[PDB]
Amino acid sequence: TAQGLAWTPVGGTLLTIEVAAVPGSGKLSLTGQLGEVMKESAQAALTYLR
Amino acid sequence: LGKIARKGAKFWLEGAWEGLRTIDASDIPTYLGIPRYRPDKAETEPQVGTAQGLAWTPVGGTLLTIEVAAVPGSGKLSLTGQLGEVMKESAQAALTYLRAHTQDYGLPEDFYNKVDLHVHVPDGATPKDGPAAGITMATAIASALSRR
Amino acid sequence: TAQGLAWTPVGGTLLTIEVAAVPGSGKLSLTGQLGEVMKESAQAALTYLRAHTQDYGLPEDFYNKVDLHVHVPDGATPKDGPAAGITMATAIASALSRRPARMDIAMTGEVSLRGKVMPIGGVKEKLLAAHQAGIHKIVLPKDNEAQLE
Amino acid sequence: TAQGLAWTPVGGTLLTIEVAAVPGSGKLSLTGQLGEVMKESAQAALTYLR
Repeated sequence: TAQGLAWTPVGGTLLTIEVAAVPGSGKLSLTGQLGEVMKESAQAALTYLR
Repeated sequence: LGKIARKGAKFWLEGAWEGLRTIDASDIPTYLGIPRYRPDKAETEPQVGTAQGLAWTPVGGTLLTIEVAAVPGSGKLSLTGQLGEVMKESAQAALTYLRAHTQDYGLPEDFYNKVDLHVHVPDGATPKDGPAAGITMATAIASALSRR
Repeated sequence: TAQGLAWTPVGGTLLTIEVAAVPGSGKLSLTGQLGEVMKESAQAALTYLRAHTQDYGLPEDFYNKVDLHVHVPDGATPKDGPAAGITMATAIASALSRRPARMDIAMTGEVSLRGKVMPIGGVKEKLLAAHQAGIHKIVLPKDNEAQLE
Repeated sequence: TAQGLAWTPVGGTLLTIEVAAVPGSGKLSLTGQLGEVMKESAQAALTYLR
């Protein structure tokens, strides 16, 4: 985990990042039912990692 | 307690055979109707499929038969019954650890795809905020997927 | 068809609970618009039905190819209480075989999602609610041991 | 047009309309002032589309 800071529409908080090292087939999902900008920010991260 | 008292009054009004009669267990269907439901399930028994969790419904702090079923299917989590998602994502958090611990607890190498999970929660919403018994269903999921 | 049973304030009779085993998308349908008594319990019964489908000749892709228009009459619950589970269980067991279920059997009960049949109440009105309407055969849950005591 | 005949309590009539043909989605809607048993029969008639 890192402690992600962001402006939720109810104010400020730390959206700390729980994250799983699940074996599988290489799929990426996300939760919170958030905007897709979250997903492609994750792909940007994952792109630098790869 | 009213019906108990009144049945005592009826059997006493036919004649006072004693100054003190004793009301005791299983002598209640002698005095009232059928045991209207089964008594407390503090014993139950090891059973494969689902769990029940500690919470507070707004009309009471009580358990909910959160059904989960280790059905062999296409691999999903079937919260059937329009259920609270906190059960959903807590269940993937559980099943996530289980996927990380599949070599630990006799689970198959793949079960996220090999079997579904037929989930049913008695309340459409959540009785208490947060998956107040997340580890309970986690345990049940592990037990059920372990075919135990 | 499994003629389920209800205790109604309009006459003691049987719920002609018909369930559709028709090829299609593979699903279950809302029929009496009830849900919390019939759809969830039918789903739970269907879970144990998904245990050992080929005991009964059931094509395993029924939820993949057979749509279920599963109809408890009186719309919603007539007894106001789950008393009619094993009913829809044996109904879909007969229907999904696409074979004639029997007749003159009006029945009761509540199955679980774990091959368990739970204990039920409201049974006196059901044992009554058969003899009002020309029936002398019901099915009862086993856990209700005190029900015939 | 179909002779869906329904006997009125007062007098007697042959219930029928002139019909369009404008298909597309399951919302044939009428403020027919229906009864409650006919209300639940209509709620059944919802899935009677299936």
